[PDB]
Amino acid sequence: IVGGYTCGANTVPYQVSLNSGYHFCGGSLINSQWVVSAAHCYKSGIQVRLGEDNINVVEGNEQFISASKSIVHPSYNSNTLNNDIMLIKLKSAASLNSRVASISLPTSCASAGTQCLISGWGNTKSSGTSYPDVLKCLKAPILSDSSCKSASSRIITSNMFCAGYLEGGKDSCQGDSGGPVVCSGKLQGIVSWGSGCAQKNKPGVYTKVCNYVSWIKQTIASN
Ligand SMILES: COC(=O)[C@H](Cc1cccc(C(=N)N)c1)NC(=O)CNS(=O)(=O)c1ccc(C)cc1
Ligand SMILES: [Ca+2]
Repeated sequence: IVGGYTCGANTVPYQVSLNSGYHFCGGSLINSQWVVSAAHCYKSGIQVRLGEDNINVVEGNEQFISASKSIVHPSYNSNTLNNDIMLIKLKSAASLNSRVASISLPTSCASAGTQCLISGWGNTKSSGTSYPDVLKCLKAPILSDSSCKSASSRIITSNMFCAGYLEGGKDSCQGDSGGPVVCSGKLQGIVSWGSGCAQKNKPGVYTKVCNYVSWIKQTIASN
């Protein structure tokens, strides 16, 4: 997260860290046994870490649970990042409490101009590298498709939306992938991609979760 602020320990209870010996992506707890993340974060031997703030210090509220199954969207295209969403099932159900809680799926798509909360342990510099140990937060509005279908160099399908600032300076970044974008109290997006970080006229692109609710519900009901 570039240009954000320190969230504060466990203030984003649904945020998860995907660990394969080190933190490599974020995710969101949607219920006691399922996590939603980005398909491009797929990897074998994933351990889900809940109740995290400082990912390098055991603080007492963590829950480490291995993944038993990973399901990448059936139409994921790794070249265009279309349908960049994946479901991860935990080997055992997490214990939900004040510091570990699920985030609700949307019933309608968020409107342009709506302010959202993006969080993650990703790079905090637009130029160079510096990874934080504690969770960072960013307030960012959803931009009109017009505002980036002309700003984005790659293809922006109807399964993505842009959020951020055209002036640059504030944006999600490497290591934030798979993380949540929450607007109106529901999970509206997944950190997917962008051109560099916090670059002018290059806002972040996010997976539009509202278009995947049917698939998510059907999958979790049968797995
Ligand atoms: C990979 O290194 C990076 O600095 C960022 C990471 C990132 C991830 C998720 C969201 C954002 C964001 N800005 N909101 C940034 N991505 C890039 O810079 C990728 N752009 S790219 O133009 O470098 C590119 C595009 C396609 C391929 C195969 C490889 C590289
Ligand atoms: Ca910790």
